[PDB]
Amino acid sequence: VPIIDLQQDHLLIVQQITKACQDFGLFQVINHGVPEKLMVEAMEVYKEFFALPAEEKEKFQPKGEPAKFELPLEQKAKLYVEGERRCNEEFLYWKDTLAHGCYPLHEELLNSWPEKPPTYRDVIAKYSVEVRKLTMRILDYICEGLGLKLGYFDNELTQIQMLLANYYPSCPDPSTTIGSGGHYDGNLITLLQQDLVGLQQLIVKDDKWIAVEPIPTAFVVNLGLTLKVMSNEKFEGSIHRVVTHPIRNRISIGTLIGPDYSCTIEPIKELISQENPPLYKPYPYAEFAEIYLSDKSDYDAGVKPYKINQF
Ligand SMILES: O=C(O)CCC(=O)C(=O)O
Ligand code: NA
Ligand code: NI
Ligand SMILES: [Sr+2]
Ligand SMILES: [Sr+2]
Repeated sequence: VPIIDLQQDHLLIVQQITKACQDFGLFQVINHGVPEKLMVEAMEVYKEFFALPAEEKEKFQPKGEPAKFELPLEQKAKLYVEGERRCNEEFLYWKDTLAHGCYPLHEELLNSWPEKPPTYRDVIAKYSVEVRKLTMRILDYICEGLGLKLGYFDNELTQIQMLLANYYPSCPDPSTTIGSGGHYDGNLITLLQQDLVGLQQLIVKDDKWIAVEPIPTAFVVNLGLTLKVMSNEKFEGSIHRVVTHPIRNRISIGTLIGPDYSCTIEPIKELISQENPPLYKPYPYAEFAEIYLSDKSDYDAGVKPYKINQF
């Protein structure tokens, strides 16, 4: 798993990011310019949030129950559950996610965010601005690696910025060791902050799941299915999963950037050529999203209906 220092020479960064995108669809970045103090404060906010009493968490349960990952995927803050498991043949546990949009930060959106812990809005608004800035920088390195003009993705293709704070209860003897099953992210690009082992990447060419080392001040970058399609498979998407920790409750902070639901997705036209014919026909992001969220029969079930020029 490449670890890319963003204070190296510009051209080296472009070259290393491009190779990682071609080879794996996942890499880590260090010396990335986001304040370490802000990364630590954001993790502390989520530790404090997930430790709040059940009565506080009811504020994020629409109509009194957790949300599910199904359309419409709203931007107002909600608690989501998934993946029920049995621990020690005794207690049930699940994967909890607090998720909300971040951009644009409309007053109506901000007022859906937690107000306890009391530093939530200040810390997480600052965090979201910094992580978006880093994401857009990485997308520009990707533009240069693909041969596209800088700023290609600075439009409706990055209109949605979802923050997903995941909480994985520990279990030493779980019904299943996987707390989050293997998936591609459906969006364009994701930045993930972690501080505890559990994230693994599927090396498809080697049919092997390998650890993504936790570096608490780094960001893990993983390319989503939308970028796999837009790059016409010149870049890989990342298939990744999370293993429940035996001892510690694990928290990760994901920033998932991607298109609006009114967007049409297709391979970037300027890169298509006679020897690089399009491998997907254009499709509505919202129709893709419905399939992506519903059909788990294959990792790329969401885009299978749109594949073309298959040989
Ligand atoms: O918890 C993690 O490290 C991964 C989270 C993830 O893959 C997701 O939310 O899409
Ligand atoms: Na625990
Ligand atoms: Ni993911
Ligand atoms: Sr409830
Ligand atoms: Sr092998």
